[PDB]
Amino acid sequence: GLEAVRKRPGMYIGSTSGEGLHHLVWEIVDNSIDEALAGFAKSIQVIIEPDDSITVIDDGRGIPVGIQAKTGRPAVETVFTVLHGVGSSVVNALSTSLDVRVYKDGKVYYQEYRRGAVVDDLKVIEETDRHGTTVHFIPDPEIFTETTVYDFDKLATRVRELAFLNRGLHISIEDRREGQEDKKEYHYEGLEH
Ligand SMILES: CCc1[nH]c2nc(Sc3cncnc3)nc(N3C[C@@H]4[C@@H](N)[C@@H]4C3)c2c1Cl
Repeated sequence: GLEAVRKRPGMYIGSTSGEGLHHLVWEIVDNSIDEALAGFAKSIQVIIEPDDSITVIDDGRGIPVGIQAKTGRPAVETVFTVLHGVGSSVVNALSTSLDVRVYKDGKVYYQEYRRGAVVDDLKVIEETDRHGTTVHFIPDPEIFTETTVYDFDKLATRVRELAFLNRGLHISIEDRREGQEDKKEYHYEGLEH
């Protein structure tokens, strides 16, 4: 299964260089984009955390959390643990750690993985008034041996292009790294313009 992705990352992400490192972001962001396209997500945040980890926050419906009969597992777990808008499990496999929070029906559902492997069963950790999905991942330096350092300008350029191609979407990019903190927010107007 996912062990194949860890051993042949080149076949899954094209490159283990800086290009592959950035590709991980789009593999998550694309799913938030799909949920905006579905009509439910209005805003997406992409955050470069102070340790070069990545958080992606949307206000869509939230990844389905129900047990599926075919697997016996919550749908969200399968998303991240089974090889398949299908790259979520690839990002998981190539990260030292990934955590997902699903905000749905007044509850926050949480699960974490370590180099692709489940830590514990999906758990309600909190109550909430919001809806959406937050994915945070730390790219694996065993995989990304050239660089694990993100390029804010490169991410921002694409985020801007995505805002344009998905006219109406609010999407931001934030850098929380030491001595270079920055945030750019993009929104191209629809018929209200
Ligand atoms: C934060 C990134 C994100 N946001 C999402 N919102 C949603 S909301 C949703 C709710 N109900 C049905 N489909 C999507 N789903 C997701 N997935 C479900 C399945 C897509 N092929 C993978 C990832 C994601 C993902 Cl991954």
